[PDB]
Amino acid sequence: AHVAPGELDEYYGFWSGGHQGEVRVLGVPSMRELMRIPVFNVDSATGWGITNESKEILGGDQQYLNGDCHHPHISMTDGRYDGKYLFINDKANTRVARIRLDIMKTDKITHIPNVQAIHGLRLQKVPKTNYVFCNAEFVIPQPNDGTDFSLDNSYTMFTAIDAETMDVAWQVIVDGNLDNTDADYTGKYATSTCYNSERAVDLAGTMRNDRDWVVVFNVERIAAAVKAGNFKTIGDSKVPVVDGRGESEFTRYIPVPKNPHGLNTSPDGKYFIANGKLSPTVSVIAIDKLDDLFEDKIELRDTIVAEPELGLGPLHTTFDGRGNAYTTLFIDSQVCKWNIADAIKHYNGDRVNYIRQKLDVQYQPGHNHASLTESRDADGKWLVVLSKFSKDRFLPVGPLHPENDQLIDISGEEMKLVHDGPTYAEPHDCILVRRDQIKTKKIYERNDPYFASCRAQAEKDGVTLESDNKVIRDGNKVRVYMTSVAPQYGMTDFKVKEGDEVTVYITNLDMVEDVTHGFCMVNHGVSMEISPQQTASVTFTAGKPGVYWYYCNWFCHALHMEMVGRMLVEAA
Amino acid sequence: AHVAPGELDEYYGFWSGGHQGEVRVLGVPSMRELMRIPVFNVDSATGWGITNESKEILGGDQQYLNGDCHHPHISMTDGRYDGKYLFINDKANTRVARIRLDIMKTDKITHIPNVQAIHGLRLQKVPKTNYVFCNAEFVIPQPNDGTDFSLDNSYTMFTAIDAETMDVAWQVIVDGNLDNTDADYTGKYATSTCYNSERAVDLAGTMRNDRDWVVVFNVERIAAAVKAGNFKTIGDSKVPVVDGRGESEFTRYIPVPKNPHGLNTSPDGKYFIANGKLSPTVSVIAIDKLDDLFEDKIELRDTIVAEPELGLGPLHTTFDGRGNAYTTLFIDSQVCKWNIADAIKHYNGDRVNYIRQKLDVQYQPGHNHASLTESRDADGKWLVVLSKFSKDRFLPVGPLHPENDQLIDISGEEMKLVHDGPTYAEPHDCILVRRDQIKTKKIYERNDPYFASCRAQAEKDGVTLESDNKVIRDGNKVRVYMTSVAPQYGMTDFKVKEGDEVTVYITNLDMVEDVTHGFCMVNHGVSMEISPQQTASVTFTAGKPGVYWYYCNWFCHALHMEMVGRMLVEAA
Ligand code: CUZ
Ligand code: CUZ
Ligand code: CUA
Ligand code: CUA
Ligand SMILES: [Ca+2]
Ligand SMILES: [Ca+2]
Ligand SMILES: [Ca+2]
Ligand SMILES: [Ca+2]
Ligand SMILES: [Cl-]
Ligand SMILES: [Cl-]
Repeated sequence: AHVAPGELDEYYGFWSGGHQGEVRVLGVPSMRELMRIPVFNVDSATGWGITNESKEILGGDQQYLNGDCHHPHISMTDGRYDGKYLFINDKANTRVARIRLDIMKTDKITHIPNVQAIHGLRLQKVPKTNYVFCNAEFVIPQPNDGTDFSLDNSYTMFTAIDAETMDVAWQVIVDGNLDNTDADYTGKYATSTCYNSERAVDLAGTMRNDRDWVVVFNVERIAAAVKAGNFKTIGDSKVPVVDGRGESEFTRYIPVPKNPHGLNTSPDGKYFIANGKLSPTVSVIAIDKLDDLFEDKIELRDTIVAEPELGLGPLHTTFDGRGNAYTTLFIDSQVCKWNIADAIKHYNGDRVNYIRQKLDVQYQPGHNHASLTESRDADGKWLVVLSKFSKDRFLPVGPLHPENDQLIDISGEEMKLVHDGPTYAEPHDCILVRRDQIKTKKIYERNDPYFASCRAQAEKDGVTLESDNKVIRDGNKVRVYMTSVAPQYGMTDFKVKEGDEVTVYITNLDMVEDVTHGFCMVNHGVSMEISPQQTASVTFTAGKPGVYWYYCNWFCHALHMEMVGRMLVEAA
Repeated sequence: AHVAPGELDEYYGFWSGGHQGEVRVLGVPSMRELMRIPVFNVDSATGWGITNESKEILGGDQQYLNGDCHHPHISMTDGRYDGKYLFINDKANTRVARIRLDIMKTDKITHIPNVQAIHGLRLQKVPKTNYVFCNAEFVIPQPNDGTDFSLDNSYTMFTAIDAETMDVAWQVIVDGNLDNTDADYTGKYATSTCYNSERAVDLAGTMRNDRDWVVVFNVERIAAAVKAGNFKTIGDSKVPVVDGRGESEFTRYIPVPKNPHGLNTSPDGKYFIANGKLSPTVSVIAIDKLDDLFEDKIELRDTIVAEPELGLGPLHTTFDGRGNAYTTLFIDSQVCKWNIADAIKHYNGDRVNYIRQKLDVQYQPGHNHASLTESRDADGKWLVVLSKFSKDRFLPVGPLHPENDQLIDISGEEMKLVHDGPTYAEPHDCILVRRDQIKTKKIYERNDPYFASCRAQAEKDGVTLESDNKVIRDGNKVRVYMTSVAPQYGMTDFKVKEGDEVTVYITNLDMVEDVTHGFCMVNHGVSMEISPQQTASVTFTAGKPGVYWYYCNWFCHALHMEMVGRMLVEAA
């Protein structure tokens, strides 16, 4: 539970950043932040959102200075974390991102078409992560061209993204909306909760029905239908779309108690658990009974194997791999450990007690996460509870309070609070992985994708990134290529004309671990990272004529303050 | 050294964010991050840099998505922290910010004229903080208009800003350049180190002279000159400028060993210590002899009371108020604890040993900080060393490694490492203040300056922010006012035309601490924080026609997911 100087943490903790936009890498159990991976935010340090490389990844036809990421998930191979990728959603601007875990950098960014607010997101587990499943939370007209604002004709869709290409594979139109989602351990099924079957906007209308549902998607059927060419296209997108509304061979709507929120798959792979929220219950769906349900051999609610009452406001559930479940109670402000088997029995008529313990969590719990819970290897050692209010938990810091993610020891019979972790800009879910499930690199290979465009442009200009220090003029454009080692840039002076579009390419020749350099052009709003053997580039417009210094902003040597240069801008 | 769940830290830690741009509030000794104060960066969560209130403070005639802050400092009254303000520099885009500690929010941002790269920054101690002292590191021509790029005619200036106004008071032209700075405990003197007395750009040139210097500013004489109107102006700035180059009544250049970096004032108020960097020494200037020096009664070097050899790469120094100093040795990678009195004796010819202890610090130490070291009340209990490399200290996370700020117990006669705190995007210096020296507010007053502009616009529109939910049309401009409580916005639908400049004002009526709300408009790159009793606005351009949902991104209630609305954009 304690990590001293010189010792290392056992698990990596990938924390969603919420509406702050980044992904935070913490070490567990110390609970310290080890790194920040910019994603939908603009990082002033590494220059993510500023550098050309990052802007090419972000794409889009408009620059977004924000994002809202909630659900980080790691790629899998046969129900086990393989550590290659980490995917996460953007509810603010309808995007999904992919992070390269070998270097901890956003790799791909995709815009989901004809849909709005990507919220729920999870990956396929078996045979491996071929599909990234995403939920669009808000219903809108199809197409959303402004010719019909009515909620009557507003719908949302379920989106499947090809994990290796990050291109959308297909979308499934559904009824109501989509909140959270999860997949099984076969690859055939995926499911999502719904809280707005009423497709209303006002509160009163979204709480109307006593029950909403859990939509089950038959990925096998859906994929077949798309392969056979039986699909349509919406708007200007070419993405294959299938209809999963009403009586469809692609979907099954299992009614669930009021505005269900979380939806979690158990490690054993036989239960999809929907969280009640408005209903003080949880709904346990049997994945084993799904085949018959899609064959109309049984009734919709026959898939329900249990629906135990736990407390007020259940939002998310996680598992210890020992048959117990842990659910957060928002309103009662606590986490509840209960036995699934006992819940199955109690549901059938028994009197067995299924609730084993209730631990008071410090102010309104949201997501819940137990180590390796999303894999066959759920070890039941650690449980993280991410609360939404910190009230008096930490020193006062103004009207804006931090969130409080508490580390709880669940390796034993009883839950024991171990650490109170203050956090910024509301994280939602998080995922822990064993130190050995990730294979990190320390220095870049010169053919790395993260700067393939840089050498492509270099080849055209006839420059050798690893040794040249040239200035190339191309009309109003000016490309400057520099090299960096020790406390010096391969170039300490260059001239351009006011208004010129200047691009600077910095290639870091140092090969010693942790010897990172930076580049910052004064009064030009430019900054970027250049770790060992990397090439990064940033373009800006030269300001009014005069002298503008540039310097390394990454302390790299005793002569760091001196790692400088001057850009001379003359009247055009 | 340990803070258990439920307990509180003893000191607040205000960490600089380096080129990441923000200020970080940590609790000591837990070393946990309690809050992030956006300053020069753009926060996707609170909306700093996106909201109208922040953009108004940011000012400027250009948008900057980046910043580089190194030195956070807290206002004082008679040499003691008074907890009213925190000031920090921006080296990337030449600015200085001010933070209101009552709400932990940036309150003022000033662009410094005719100068570049604000680095060193520190406050006046006695009688109180009236002046904010800033160093500009890179020499530029005066004025910088592109008619003469030569280094021969490039210079920099020492800037004093009025703390309460945040308007530049005056500037002092100097020879060489300016690195770091500190002030005495009387109000008469301020001093800065210089590493480029050669005013060169190439590495070898900046190291040419055996000695550089510490420039001492007679503030008393500089203010007198300004009051009498004996000053000039440069370029478009009306700021008073005095010449401190060569033989001046305003300045005194005390030669100090090779490219000195840090410059710290001892708690007893009698020493200005310059760190030798390229020289394995430290230079102790007696502030007591400064009066005679500005009267030419003594020689420049006569002010030097000690110049002890400590190790390779001394960068910064701090004190325990017990007569001992602690210096970081960048190259030898360690912190050195030496007695100041003994160094004085040794310099006089004695044989006494001044070095008490050398503690290996984990990889290249930068800034150094002892609790309350900048005030008369230096308690000498905690020491924070902020290193630039972490290497094997934490779990691997890619080519980019985190920094390592180590907490050291110094209350005893022996330094003892206690904690290894990983940190993102290079923080430089930090300041620790007692829990009781900070008086924070939990909710806003409806007359808070932070939204004065909002209610001034409200008045003109004849709207009562605390109870109105109206849509005021102003040609192509549309001002939407909404109220907010529990899980609902006071409005759930409004219309505008494609291309309309929409400004959404949100007022949070809840009175319960920690009950914060947010606002985000899907696909419009907008997000903002609205804490208890606060009003905030954000303006954007209505995109193409169609439906666009807006929602609360600050988990505030069990019905948080439902706290939404719809903006309908119709073809113009
Ligand atoms: Cu925070 S939802 Cu978005 Cu995940 Cu419970
Ligand atoms: Cu800017 S320097 Cu030793 Cu302060 Cu980092
Ligand atoms: Cu490169 Cu500092
Ligand atoms: Cu207001 Cu969530
Ligand atoms: Ca409902
Ligand atoms: Ca909160
Ligand atoms: Ca020098
Ligand atoms: Ca570093
Ligand atoms: Cl979930
Ligand atoms: Cl300093």
